Amino acid sequence: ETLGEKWKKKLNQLSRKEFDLYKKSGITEVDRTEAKEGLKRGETTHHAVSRGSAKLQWFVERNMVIPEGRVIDLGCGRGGWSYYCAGLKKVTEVRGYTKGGPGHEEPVPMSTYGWNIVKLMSGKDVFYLPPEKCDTLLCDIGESSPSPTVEESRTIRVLKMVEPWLKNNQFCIKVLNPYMPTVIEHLERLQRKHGGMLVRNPLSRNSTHEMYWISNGTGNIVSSVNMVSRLLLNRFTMTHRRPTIEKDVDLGAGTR
Ligand SMILES: C[S@@+](CC[C@H](N)C(=O)[O-])C[C@H]1O[C@@H](n2cnc3c(N)ncnc32)[C@H](O)[C@@H]1O
Ligand SMILES: O=C(O)c1ccc2c(c1)CCO2
Ligand code: NA
Repeated sequence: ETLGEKWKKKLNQLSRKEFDLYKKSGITEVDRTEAKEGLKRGETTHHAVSRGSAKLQWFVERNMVIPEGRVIDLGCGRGGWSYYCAGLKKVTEVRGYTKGGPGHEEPVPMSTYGWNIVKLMSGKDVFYLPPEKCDTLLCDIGESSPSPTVEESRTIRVLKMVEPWLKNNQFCIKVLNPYMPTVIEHLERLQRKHGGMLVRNPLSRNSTHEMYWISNGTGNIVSSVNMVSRLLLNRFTMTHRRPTIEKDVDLGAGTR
């Protein structure tokens, strides 16, 4: 049994009270107060529509993925990754696809900087989408489940779906459950072919073992995964730590 499986078993034993205290213990998070107030009022400038804009910004500002040209955003949801990319100097077009409907977030129309180069299409299940040419491939799909075998299936399906979209382009892909041995086998094969590295984002919650496969980096995937399992396991043992609060992103206004 992997360390990740030990973490998942312990996570599943927590009461709701224990789970709520654990899920943000020692994590980093942006203060969404201003954005949530503005969005409730229907404000369309400055605000990021979700925590995802800051989450992708964390990788971009570290050069782990450098969006450029035509960006595809799979599983765009409200559009946080797409609206953030729309303001980036090298980006020329953003196309987001998301399922929408019951149980799924719908794109939020916004007027943040570069809105005019964004097209968010809902009602689209990416598992039936044929691949398109793009310079940047983003994917943030992977629904958590108390079952790690359900998560394993979900993760392998995303990895198989994204591959034909990868053609010597920039990429950032969520890996929901990176610790199951079958997933590690696929990730090692994918890294041999397309390069990149698996990275844990400090803005992820402790309630998920997600890591992101980014294009600009190198390293040992197994080492990186076990490092996260040990980190998350130890966070159960530690006294509660309020999250490290950071300022949310201002996505401005205007067209380009
Ligand atoms: C983690 S959220 C993405 C958040 C987004 N990156 C942001 O910044 O707002 C993942 C999204 O994937 C969508 N999704 C899940 N399965 C999907 C599928 N089969 N096809 C398309 N979208 C899907 C979900 O509805 C959800 O909105
Ligand atoms: O959970 C952590 O992020 C963490 C990092 C370093 C460290 C600890 C926790 C306890 C002693 O050293
Ligand atoms: Na929803």
